[PDB]
Amino acid sequence: MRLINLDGRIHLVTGDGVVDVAKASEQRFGPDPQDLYQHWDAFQEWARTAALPAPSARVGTIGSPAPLPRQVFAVGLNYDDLSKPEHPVIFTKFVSSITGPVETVQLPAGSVDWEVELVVVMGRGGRNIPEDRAWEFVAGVSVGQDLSERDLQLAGPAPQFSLAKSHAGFSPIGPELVTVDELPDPDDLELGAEINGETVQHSRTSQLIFPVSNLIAYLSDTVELYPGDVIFTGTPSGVGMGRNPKRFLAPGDELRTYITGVGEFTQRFVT
Amino acid sequence: MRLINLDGRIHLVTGDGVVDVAKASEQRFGPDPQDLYQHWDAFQEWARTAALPAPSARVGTIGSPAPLPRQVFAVGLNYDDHATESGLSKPEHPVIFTKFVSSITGPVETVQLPAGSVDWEVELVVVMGRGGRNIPEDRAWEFVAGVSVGQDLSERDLQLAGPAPQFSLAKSHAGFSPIGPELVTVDELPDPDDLELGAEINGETVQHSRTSQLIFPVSNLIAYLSDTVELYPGDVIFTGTPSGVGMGRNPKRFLAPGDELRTYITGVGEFTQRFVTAD
Ligand SMILES: [Zn+2]
Ligand SMILES: [Zn+2]
Repeated sequence: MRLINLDGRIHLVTGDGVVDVAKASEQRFGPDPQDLYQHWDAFQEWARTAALPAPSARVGTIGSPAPLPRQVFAVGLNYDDLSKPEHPVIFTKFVSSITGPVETVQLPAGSVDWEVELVVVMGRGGRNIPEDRAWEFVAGVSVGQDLSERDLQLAGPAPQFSLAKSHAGFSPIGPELVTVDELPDPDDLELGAEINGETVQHSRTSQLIFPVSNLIAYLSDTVELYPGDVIFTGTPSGVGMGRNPKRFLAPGDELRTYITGVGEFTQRFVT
Repeated sequence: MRLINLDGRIHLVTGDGVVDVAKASEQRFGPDPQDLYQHWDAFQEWARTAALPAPSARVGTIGSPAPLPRQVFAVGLNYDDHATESGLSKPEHPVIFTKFVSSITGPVETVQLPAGSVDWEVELVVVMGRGGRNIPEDRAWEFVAGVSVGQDLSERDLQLAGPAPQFSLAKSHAGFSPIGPELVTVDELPDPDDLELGAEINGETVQHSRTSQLIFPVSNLIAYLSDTVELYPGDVIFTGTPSGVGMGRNPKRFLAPGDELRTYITGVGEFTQRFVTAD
């Protein structure tokens, strides 16, 4: 199954077009994307058995498939490419920074860096979620950027990472929510990023130090996860911090972000 | 004005009792507390001229006055003497992390102790009444709905472990973010920037200070945060804790099974919690 938020209304992707979920379900589900996750089990049963109308043209502004998660978990230092962290390093990206895959991103002053990430949206919640069943709790996955202003991120005593990753538009997610049954190997997805056509990140999520199932289980051993919660699962090497010379996003740069089998989007940066 | 969340329904404090807002307002406001913050000015105008029913007795679970904030901002090292006792350098800008919303409760009678080193932190809690980006410092209190009492309970082992230690998860165990009992609006405070706060364990003071000792006062926090994020009505700010935390003592002391922790802000509220383990 694939879902897309168009002009604030959640749609099923059906064939080469879209089906408005609220209209098709006679207002039983939707239109608000975030409200679907609180009805997730009933929604999926409906979507997979109901007689859907013929699809409509895919038009409108693409929003985040999870625009208002109750909790946002973002992971640091989670790719292979020494001593590994013993447990996931966890911070947040504040929800006011979440957007769809919009055309442009404002560059604040500082050193703004790119991070392609697999985004996981929960479809079922709880505490102590068993790792070996964790994918059954996932509604689906999407493409994300964890845009990061490195000066604010790393400065001061015991630097806490969330605010520097929470500037306006620093958490784009989209274009589609892609359910697990669409992924050839949910635990081994190719992902990458290009700046002005030039590869700056390229890896596979098989390189996650803590895979998706482990992140879900681990988080749930401290917090209660909720349907609709969002996990930014971490980013591979190739960030501009790590380049020699060190390179950061500049006005005019075009950042293409992709995950194979999931989707892609491109954003331009302006000052 | 004072508000209290009872069994999930927001109430207005009227004299010695309370009034259910949704019933009193004929469903125009409430019963969800966050609905009031989203429509704060309209709510306050209605309350100013409303004909309320007779007050009822406070009964039910006291919940957080802001039980489902869209964003939670938790501030580290925001009193100089707590900075000194942490072993870290004094900050030049607010240290910002979060306490995940699943950890927010009201002033519940008992808190489960996870394994580790669980530490106390009395804090002034701020609930936003108006949102925005680039809120000016000299207007910031006008964007505040009210204040309440909070604990930033902290499992210090997880908080400080591993490379690049990030504080949020250790402060987000079940029940680690109690807020309450009441929201108190700013006009009830003699000086909103100078409130006495403290904490006692088994009747012995372990924290006692005044929020006039904040390194970054409430107005500065709101201005600073809003220069990066959009604050929303109903958002929660844990403004930081004064000195006296257990990890700063010699020897270090942490909450133990059976400990009773009383947390207060004088003239605003208090609550007492007992700690128990899973055995
Ligand atoms: Zn990241
Ligand atoms: Zn604190």
